[PDB]
Amino acid sequence: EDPVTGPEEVSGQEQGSLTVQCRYTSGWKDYKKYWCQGVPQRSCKTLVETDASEQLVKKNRVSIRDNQRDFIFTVTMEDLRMSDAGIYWCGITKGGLDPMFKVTVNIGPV
Repeated sequence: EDPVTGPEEVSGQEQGSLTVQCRYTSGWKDYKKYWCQGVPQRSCKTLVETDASEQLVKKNRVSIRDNQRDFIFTVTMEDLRMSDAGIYWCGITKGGLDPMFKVTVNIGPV
């Protein structure tokens, strides 16, 4: 299958939170995983990235935890703002073109 896959879209509410599950194939177990934002795709802004271990990492309001048993890294976006809406990417860091999957984030008020 595809190196990395996730939901096509995910929704959340202001001040609430949302979680994204980025599924990857076994071979990418020991690669750093990341959550990227914006376009162009290959110029996206990295919001958080792991160190290739299962240790949870957090930067600002985003968290990332890689489960190397089920091969899925979970991204959590908290204290959601309407401005958080947009295009994001599940990604796996490697020399060259990284495996990436586009995830559209929708945010609703109140």
